[PDB]
Amino acid sequence: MNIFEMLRIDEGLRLKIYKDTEGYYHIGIGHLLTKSPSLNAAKSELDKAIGRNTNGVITKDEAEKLFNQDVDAAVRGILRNAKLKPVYDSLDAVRRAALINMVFQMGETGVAGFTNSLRMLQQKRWDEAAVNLAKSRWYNQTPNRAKRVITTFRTGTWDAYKNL
Ligand SMILES: [Cl-]
Ligand SMILES: [Cl-]
Ligand SMILES: [Cl-]
Ligand code: NA
Repeated sequence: MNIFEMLRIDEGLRLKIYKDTEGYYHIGIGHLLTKSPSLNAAKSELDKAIGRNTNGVITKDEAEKLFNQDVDAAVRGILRNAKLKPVYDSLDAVRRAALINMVFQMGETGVAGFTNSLRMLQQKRWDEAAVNLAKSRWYNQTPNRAKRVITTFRTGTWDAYKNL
């Protein structure tokens, strides 16, 4: 188990444009195309991202390319953020994956907003952080995924992703 396998479980794989739980156009392994309500806008973003006229469908190789790019971007976002980097640097490797997962889902800015949870993580107050993380729109909107990520922060193991 590693961050790529973890996010492939949480996001799935779809080779056609789809809407996520917020109703936004995505493709592949949780790649956000646009927040705009227009499917035409989303097709245009896709063709721009892939470099060809896709007509809304990509191959598995294309999905995995976007995914590699997106994981790299999430990591870079953490390291260039002054609120996230110190937390990341304090964490063990498994808990680092959990933080990358959150940034992949919500973005660098959204996670940097979890001020109190971040402080608790930096202090290694795992049970207190777990409770605080669950008091969120995030948890209420995507509770099964939030629970897996929170369990990962609580325990520092991959147990939530085992048996899946
Ligand atoms: Cl892109
Ligand atoms: Cl709390
Ligand atoms: Cl969920
Ligand atoms: Na994403």
